[PDB]
Amino acid sequence: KEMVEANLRLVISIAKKYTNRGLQFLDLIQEGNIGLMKAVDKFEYRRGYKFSTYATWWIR
DNA sequence: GCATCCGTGAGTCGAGGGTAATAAGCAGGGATTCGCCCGGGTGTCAACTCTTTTTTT
Repeated sequence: KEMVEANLRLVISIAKKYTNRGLQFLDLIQEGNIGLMKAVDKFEYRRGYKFSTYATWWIR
């Protein structure tokens, strides 16, 4: 929960690009939060040492 | 006891006729759906036997 709350503002930058496509802003933010919470479960010390590099794919 | 801020209203019949924009990718496994075909129940016909109303004797 702490890790998903620390990177909560990262999804707002990705959700801003997708707009006026049939979904409101809050719904897109909630979907991005779902994706981020689903991506935080699997994160090891792989080639990508930044959590954002692995979370952006799941959020998108 | 007053001053400031948030809802309702606006006639009625007629014409005029349709609209419009963003845009990842691929691997696994199931549920769905379209072609062919055997088939058994529904139709469409050759073709064998009682009854009888006269029409003939």
